[PDB]
Order: sequence, then C-alpha cells, then structure tokens
Amino acid sequence: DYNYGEALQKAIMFYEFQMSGKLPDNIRNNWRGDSCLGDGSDVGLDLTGGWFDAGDHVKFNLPMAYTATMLAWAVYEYKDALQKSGQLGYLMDQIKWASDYFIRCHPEKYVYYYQVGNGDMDHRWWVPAECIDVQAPRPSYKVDLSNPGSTVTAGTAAALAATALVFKDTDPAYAALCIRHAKELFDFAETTMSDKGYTAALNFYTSHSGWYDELSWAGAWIYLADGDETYLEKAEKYVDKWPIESQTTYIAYSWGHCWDDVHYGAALLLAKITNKSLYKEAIERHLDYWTVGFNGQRVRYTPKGLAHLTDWGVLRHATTTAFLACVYSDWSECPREKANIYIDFAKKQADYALGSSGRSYVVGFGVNPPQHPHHRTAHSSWCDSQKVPEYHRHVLYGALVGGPDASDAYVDDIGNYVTNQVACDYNAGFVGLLAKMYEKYGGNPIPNFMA
Ligand SMILES: OC[C@H]1O[C@@H](O[C@H]2[C@H](O)[C@@H](O)[C@H](O)O[C@@H]2CO)[C@H](O)[C@@H](O)[C@@H]1O
Ligand SMILES: [Ca+2]
Repeated sequence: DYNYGEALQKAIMFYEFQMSGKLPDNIRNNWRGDSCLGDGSDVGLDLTGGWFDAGDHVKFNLPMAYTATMLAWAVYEYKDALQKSGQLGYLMDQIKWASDYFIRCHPEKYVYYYQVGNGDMDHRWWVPAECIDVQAPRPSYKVDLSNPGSTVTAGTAAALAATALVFKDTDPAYAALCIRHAKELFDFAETTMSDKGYTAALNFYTSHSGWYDELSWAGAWIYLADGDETYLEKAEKYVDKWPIESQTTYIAYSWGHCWDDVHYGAALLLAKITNKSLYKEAIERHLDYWTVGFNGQRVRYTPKGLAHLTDWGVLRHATTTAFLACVYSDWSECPREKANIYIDFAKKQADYALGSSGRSYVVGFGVNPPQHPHHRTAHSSWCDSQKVPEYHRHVLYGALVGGPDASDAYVDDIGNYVTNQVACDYNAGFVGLLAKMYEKYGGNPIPNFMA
C-alpha cells in the first residue's frame, strides 16, 4: 500500500508554493520569496496574497474560491485524521491565506475584485514569481452592480462560508467576519443575476453551467456555518436551474464536480442537510454512473483502472469525484452496498494517482514522479525560456499533474500545459481524498518535513 500520510502532507504543502505576496516567516521552503507586493496598487487597494492559479502568476478568483471551499470541506469531514497526521495546522493556514485575500477583494458590499493580472500578458513571460511584477503591469479587475459577476461572487461567498465553518471553533471572531462577507457576496450575486462584468477571465475560466448551482453551493455552506435557514431556502430554490443531463429530465450526472460545475457537490451537501430523496438520487446517479454505470452507460475507464472523464485535467476530475464518493460513502443514509462500491472506487483512483499504473503522478512522491511540471517558478528559468534550464531548479512537492490520456499514456514535458499542467483546483479535492485514505489505511508522513 501507498503512504497516504506522506502524500497528504505533500499535497497540502503544494499550496505553499502557490502563495503570492509577503510570505509569512513560518514557510517550510527556502526557494519562494516575496512577490507581487504591488497587487492592487492600480486601484488604491491592498490585493496582495492569495494563490497563483497554476504555473502562471495570474490570480483567478473563481477557481481560487473553489479550491478554498474544497480545502475547508476536507477539514470539515476529516478534521481528526488531519490533526493526527500533523498537517491540519498547515491546511488551516492556507485556507485563511486565500480567505484573507477574498476579504481584501471585497472592499464594498457591491464591489468585488475577481482577478489580478492580465492573462495574455502574464503568460508571455516565463519567469519566476519573484521577478514577474517587474516585467509587466498587473491590473486589477472588478465587478459591481453595473457590471456584475454572479458566478464568481457566489463562489467566493461559498469559500468564506466554508472558512467560517472550520474556523468557528478556533477563531470565532474571524468566522463572524467571513460570514458577514459571505452573505453580502451572496446578496450581491442573487440581486444581479448576471455575469456581464466577469470579462477578464474569458478564455481562461469562463463557465457555461450557470451561477445557479453556485448559489445552492454557497447557500448550503452559509447554512452549515451560520444556521440561517434563509440561505438554505434560497439554495433549494435554484435547484431547478441546475444543469440537466442532455436528452433527459434528470439533474446532470455524467460530468463531475469541478470549478465550473459545483451542482454535484451542492447535491451531496443538500442531501446530508435535508435527507431529501431528490438530492440522494441525483448524487447516487452521479456516483453510480462513475462506478458501476447507470442506465447501461458508464464513465470511460482506462485499462489500468483510471476513471477518465476528459483529457484536460483528467486526474483533477477523478480525484475530485473520488472525494465526493468518500464523503457520501461515510454518510449513514448511504445504502450500505453502494458505500462499499464507492469507497473501493475512491481507493483505486487514489492509488492510480500515487502509482498503481507504474509511476506516481504527484511531483516529488513515489516511483518515477513527474519532473517537468508546466510551472514557471519551480522551473526557475534565467532567460525567459521553458527549455533553460533543462531540469527544474525546484521540486514542486505534492502537485498533481494533468495526467495520462485514455490509454494510460503519458510523458513528462514542461511545454505540454495539458498533461504536465498543475493548478490549485487540481489539488483541492485530492487533499480531501488523501485525508480519507490516511484515516482508513494510514501511512506516516515524513517527520519534520521541509522543502
Ligand atoms: O490558461 C491556461 C494555461 O495557459 C498557459 O499559457 C499558454 C497560453 O494559454 C497559450 O495561448 C499560449 O500560446 O501559450 C502559453 C504557454 O506557452 C499558461 O502557461 C498556464 O499557466 C495556464 O494554466
Ligand atoms: Ca455553475
């Protein structure tokens, strides 16, 4: 069996490498430094902090909020296992880092900054984070009542709500602040019902599923953290505008939970909150189709056992769906026979990410892991070139790469930003999955681990 403690410890550490702004003194690596300290200067605000999205240095607040919410979800479900591993403190520190940044992006009730950095310009430069802000300006982008962005504002509300949920027992003052910001951002999103202003992320993180599942997503997290039934009532109200499986009348089920489509996770949380069969059927339709099949149709699988939804961030999809299987299979209302099927599914997907096919797909872990992730700072080029140096100067511990194709084929290639891609959302659900696997199978993390 694989060391799920070591994997978990590193999958969490991966986020330290993504940090932007003035780093705290408690960081565990010696190669990341302060960066992009002027973020927000163009609008008179302190918009520093947060995570760089992927191997670039743009801060995209839609996938960032998604990542924070999933990280908080891991704590919510597997707090005790995360403490026993000794990594709960690090994971909590990262959640607050992202949420602190979301709060700074919300200086007024109906003004939310959703992006720092221009996508096209930032991607022209292959330079480390500590040098990026000298090469090109980093403008701030915002939405308001006249140019609204309901998807991203609702997504950030979910993140702050989930943050308040896990910080309420340790820092109630901080939890109260996050809740206040979440309900404001929720009201902002619900009032505008539009993405007319969400324009800086076009061609990078444009959603087509709609902001309504983001509303149910946020409404459930607000209720779990605050108990205000008003936001549970609003969550169930917008279920009828979730995506529907084509050629049917079911709630969509043949995709997966991801930064673009959160109605999957929303259905799981609403099932646990309300115990209604509407949500239980929807999530069980999804997890059934992803395992044994539903109505004679089944998600594609590679011969080596990987659930292969699509070629873009395939492992992000498998590990994330696997995490949902963990949470639901551990639920008391889950049919027992379906529980064993779902959890065996989760272990196989986890083991595939860790090296069941013959090689780890987690940088710096296991056998023959990827060594050339499409990541500017870990590569650390001295001349604006992906090819120079020919080896990464730094190890991007814990990063889950895009993954192999449908025939289990994969090759290291710093230039392939699909197969060798890494990103915040790729590791989000992965943490939750490993937390469960550690709880069940153990495997001790590296003591005193430093990068
Ligand atoms: O936005 C996804 C991905 O983009 C990467 O930049 C690409 C860019 O999208 C493409 O149009 C251009 O031709 O090539 C660059 C890379 O050479 C970016 O490097 C990634 O960080 C980002 O995740
Ligand atoms: Ca959506």
